[PDB]
Parts: sequence; C-alpha cells; structure tokens
Amino acid sequence: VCYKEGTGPCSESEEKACKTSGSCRGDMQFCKVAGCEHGEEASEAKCRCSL
Repeated sequence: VCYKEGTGPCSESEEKACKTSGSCRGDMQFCKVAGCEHGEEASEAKCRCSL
C-alpha cells in the first residue's frame, strides 16, 4: 500500500508509476527487492509503499 502521509494515500497514477519508480519511498521489503531508489526528499517525500 502506497500512502502519502499527506491527505492519506497517493493517487493511482503515482502508485502505478511507483511500482516502476524508486523515487516513491517505502517501508521494509519494498526496498530489498521492490527496489526503492532512496532519494533524499527530506521535504515532502513521495508516498510510502508499505506493508
């Protein structure tokens, strides 16, 4: 589940790209194999694809 932490979750078009992008941050195991790119978006990070 990709939730934005702002106004709840992030939109489908983002999360459709989020499954192909790594800029969308996430919790554990979304970066081990699902491949987060670990961007330094300290201000307004992308929607968190989590468990």
